[PDB]
Amino acid sequence: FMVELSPLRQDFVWGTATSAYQIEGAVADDGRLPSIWDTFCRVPGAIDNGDTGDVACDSYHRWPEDLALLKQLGVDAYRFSIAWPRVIPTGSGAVNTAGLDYYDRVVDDLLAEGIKPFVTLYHWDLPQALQDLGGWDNRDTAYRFAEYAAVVGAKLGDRVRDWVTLNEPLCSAWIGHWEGRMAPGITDPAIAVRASYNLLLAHGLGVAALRDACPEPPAVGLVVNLSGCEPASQSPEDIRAARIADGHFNRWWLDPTSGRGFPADMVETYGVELPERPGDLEIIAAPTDFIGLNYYFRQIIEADGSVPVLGFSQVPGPNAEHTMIDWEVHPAGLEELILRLAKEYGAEKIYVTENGSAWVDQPDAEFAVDDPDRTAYLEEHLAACVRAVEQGAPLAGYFAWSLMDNFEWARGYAPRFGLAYVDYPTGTRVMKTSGKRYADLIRGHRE
Repeated sequence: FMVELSPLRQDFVWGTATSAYQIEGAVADDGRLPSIWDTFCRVPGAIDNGDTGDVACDSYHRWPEDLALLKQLGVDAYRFSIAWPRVIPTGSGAVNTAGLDYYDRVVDDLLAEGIKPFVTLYHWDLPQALQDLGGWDNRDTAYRFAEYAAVVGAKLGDRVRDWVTLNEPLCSAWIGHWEGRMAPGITDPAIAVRASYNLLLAHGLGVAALRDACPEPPAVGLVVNLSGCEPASQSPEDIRAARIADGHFNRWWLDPTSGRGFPADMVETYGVELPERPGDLEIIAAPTDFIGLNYYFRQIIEADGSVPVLGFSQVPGPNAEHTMIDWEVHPAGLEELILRLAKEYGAEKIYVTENGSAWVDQPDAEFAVDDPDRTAYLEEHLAACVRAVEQGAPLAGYFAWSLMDNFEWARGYAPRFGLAYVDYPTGTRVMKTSGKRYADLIRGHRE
């Protein structure tokens, strides 16, 4: 199968993405202080194989090698994140000049190569010092985030015009505070729900902060990882369970940011008093200029009385193709979600801000990798995007996760999502077949 991209407008944005803690390394260099992920990596058993982000791809010291990869791809845009603990290391007060200078230089270099920066402000690396004050269970943290946004926007917002506030708040809140499998490893539904609230508040405050501080008007949006939630059977119990999952994973985030309040069925399900103050809902619903869709899989949901509060469990998806981390391959789910955002939520501009897959790579002695399953996954999901556009969805661009192999959080380095292979001992980056195919597809679309 070879995807046909001609229905996409010529101003479609072709991109690829990383995040700071997953690639940068240099965790104690040039004024950086620890984030909650630094701390989580010191907990025995938290990260598969005991991996850490101490070095990762060393992109703090090897940024030009990333830029060479980006030039090889020929992308229009690069989505990367700013490390909060590199810029305001304690999360309050003093700005760390060297940290901010690094990102200033990254922005200049991208623009010199004709690549637009798409900057994520919060990609999970909360400064540990703010976690020592309660972290996302402390409303103050949202105001700290807004202060940070204003510092970054004032510095970079003459050149950066496209901003993401938070990446995947579901992950921070539910997996970081309910399941405990991500930093800070808390396992408490009431804290998790309150953290979800203060995260959404931080998003709205950050929108306002950017519009106030950027020297040129920003385009700002939230990034949410969405998953179609479908019942394992047509029993009434399974149908309602899948709908509760849809609230938990999708509507909890989409509804209040769209001005629809928090969904009543989920408020009732959680039974947690939201830490709400007058005017908060209008802040959370701050007007945005796009929505960022991260998509990897749908979820098949069954009713499950053994799961406290939620009462549902995910079961394996039925498609034959699954990635190395057992994520079902289902490109139709991407088309559907793009359309839902366009039709059910009236989104005026949608980016796919993450999509990609992890497979077992077999590098040769020079780290060349031929990865036909990763390539085919890319091609099928691009075809799903094309079909959503043919059906009227305002899809403005696509960002492949990821530019290169990197630290995949609690799974460590084992899942390689890169279009480029990374030999971690040397930092050597070598484009895989998938990356070369992506470059060929971009060039073909533009011709």
